[PDB]
Amino acid sequence: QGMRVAMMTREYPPEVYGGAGVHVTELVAQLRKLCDVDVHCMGAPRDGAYVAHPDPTLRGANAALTMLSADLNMVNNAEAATVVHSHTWYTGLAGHLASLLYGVPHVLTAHSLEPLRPWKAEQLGGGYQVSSWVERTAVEAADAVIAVSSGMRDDVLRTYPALDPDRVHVVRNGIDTTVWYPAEPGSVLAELGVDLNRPIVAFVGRITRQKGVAHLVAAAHRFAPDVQLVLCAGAPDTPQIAEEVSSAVQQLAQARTGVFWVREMLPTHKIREILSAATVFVCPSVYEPLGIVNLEAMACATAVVASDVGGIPEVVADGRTGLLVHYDANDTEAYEARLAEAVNSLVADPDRAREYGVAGRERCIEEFSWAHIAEQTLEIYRKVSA
Amino acid sequence: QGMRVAMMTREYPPEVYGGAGVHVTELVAQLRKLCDVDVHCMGAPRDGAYVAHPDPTLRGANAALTMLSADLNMVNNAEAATVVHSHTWYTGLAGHLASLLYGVPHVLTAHSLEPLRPWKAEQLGGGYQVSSWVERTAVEAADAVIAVSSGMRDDVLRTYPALDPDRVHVVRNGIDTTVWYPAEPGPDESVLAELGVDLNRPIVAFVGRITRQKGVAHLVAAAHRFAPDVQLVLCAGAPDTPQIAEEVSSAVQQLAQARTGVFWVREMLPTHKIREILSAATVFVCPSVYEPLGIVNLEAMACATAVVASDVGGIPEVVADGRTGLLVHYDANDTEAYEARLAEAVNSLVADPDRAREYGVAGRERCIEEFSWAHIAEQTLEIYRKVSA
Ligand code: NA
Ligand code: NA
Repeated sequence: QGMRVAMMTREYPPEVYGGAGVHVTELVAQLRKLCDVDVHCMGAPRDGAYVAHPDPTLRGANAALTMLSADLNMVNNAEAATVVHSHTWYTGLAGHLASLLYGVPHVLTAHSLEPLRPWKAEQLGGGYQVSSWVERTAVEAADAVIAVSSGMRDDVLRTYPALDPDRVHVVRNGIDTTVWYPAEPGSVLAELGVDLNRPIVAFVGRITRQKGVAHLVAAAHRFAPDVQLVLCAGAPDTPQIAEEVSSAVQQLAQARTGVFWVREMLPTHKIREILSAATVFVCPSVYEPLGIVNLEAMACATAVVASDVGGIPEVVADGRTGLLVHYDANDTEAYEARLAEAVNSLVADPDRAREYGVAGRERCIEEFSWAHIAEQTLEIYRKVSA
Repeated sequence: QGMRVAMMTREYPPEVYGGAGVHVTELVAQLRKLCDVDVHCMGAPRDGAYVAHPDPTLRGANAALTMLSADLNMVNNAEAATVVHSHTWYTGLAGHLASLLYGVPHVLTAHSLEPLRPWKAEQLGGGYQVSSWVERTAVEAADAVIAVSSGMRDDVLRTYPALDPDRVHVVRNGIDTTVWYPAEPGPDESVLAELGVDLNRPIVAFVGRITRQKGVAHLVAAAHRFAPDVQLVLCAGAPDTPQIAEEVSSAVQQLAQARTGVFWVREMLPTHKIREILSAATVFVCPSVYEPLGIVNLEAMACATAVVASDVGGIPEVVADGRTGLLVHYDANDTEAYEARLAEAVNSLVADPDRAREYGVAGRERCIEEFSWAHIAEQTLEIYRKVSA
């Protein structure tokens, strides 16, 4: 006799480290203003969440098995729910079993897809066979799947073609415009030696194949000579790509002045400082179903140059908030030239860069509010509960 | 490396209460003469087995949830296996998850199917939604499914069309020929003495519960047409309804008034006494209207006794018509023909005691040649070899 959401996550404060943990935290804060939400999470005991622990009998067993034991405690804890909403494969089996045991609908947000993970050795172990089976099982049986972009929805339906496309919904990611906002320098830019009197082109992200950092470093050879490139590019996912980016950065620094590389992962206030100071933020991703960093740059009122892959064109409004650059994997020479041409056009026309940045924060406030996302998410809970 | 079978069960000695538990107990004993087997079971701690328990912290949750909790401990315990063999939905997810986690084949024996459970109010609960999902998951992904009869093979293929039929194998239940064997009355407490049965007149034996399914009322009806000196020994108790208690009680009293040799044993009997009665009988009658397996027929055959049985369910895979026994056709729309033909088959074996005796000997031969657990274990090991290739 009243809707009660069991929100199932692995990460929740004070143990949020990834995009999926940030998403659940912000979604729950807004959803609680509309309906009753119980947070089901894993890790350390805390007030205000139902913490699902693994079976202590399984101490030292394979991580996949200890994770399933925590899932069964999570199902046990969720007995009051009228709808269960799971996040990440770590809780997929919890939402699947709670749905079966209690007769309640299962809503699943697809943050990532096990079959699309870039191949690493760990994909040869039993753990990946278990995580792949959980995600297939959870996704194919879910009452609703939420994708944050039409791009991610396409990837979900391609990866799991038994899915009813009518059960897969686009509900965008939000951005908190009280955390991400145009901030004058307090200074990370001083500790780098960046000259605030010269244009700044910024990148923020991990060094992975998918994030296309090598394409931006190649493009930067063609920037006007007083332009500074500030690369916030850390935590490379392979030693090979660390060497490729390191080598490309050294070749760039040989050809031009104003190259800066922040190798360490930065907190929010330092990222906000750099995104705010930038005239252009570049997202050169070759695969970007999500593209959250584009919302962060837009909320900091900075013009964006980005590829047209995945979800990016649903966030970056070409000729209004930024400029899209066509990516074709068979013509990376053209991609690199066209990234540079887009950056160069905004650096040459600072009034246009400023207007695009201003429009970017307006789009965040207008179209990518968590309050609006919470309302659309509640509409999915209504459809599956009817 | 060498083959190491993780045999996954809920029931194992000393906590065996049903057919699936008996099956694993006997199969493991004979498989251990051929290959290394680890017993993975649930319930009370014991020597000689990996006993899987739930998470202590899940004490008091839905029974389906604590069963999945025990399954994860069973998967953890089974890490040395080269093949995992599951029995009942209770261990289906243990075999499925061990196959995924360790990269080993999963053999599943189908003793029953969740979607074919005759409706009870408990099929409205979430527990049944969980048991149904486990079984469909485990069966559709198994490297091999062992069906305990032809009918169970047909039900598996009908209920689970996504499983490749080439992966479904019939391997039947066996019989211990050292506990069921032809046995003389013996000088100490002969049960046939106590009851006042005549060793020198023909004995027709029935052993089962008083249920619609076991058809004792059809045998009582047929018994009116037995030749006059024929003794009916009914080992029939535990009526499952007052209605059939009243009906069968009334029918046996009516039979007792009409003819002499009617002996109605209601108390449950131990093996040594069941053996004595089956051994002494000229004919054992299994008049079941529903009988998936028909194992009681193997007890009579191992005691070297002719069988008269209905042709329902699995009975014709155990009783060889015209060789170890006689099958009687059952049509629910014509129970009067069934009762007359039951009598005609019994009367034919009573009228031809050499034939009754030849069928009994063929019955014991069939037990030793085809239904010994040594043969069942050899056929099972062959499925392990096929899936391990
Ligand atoms: Na800016
Ligand atoms: Na006999």
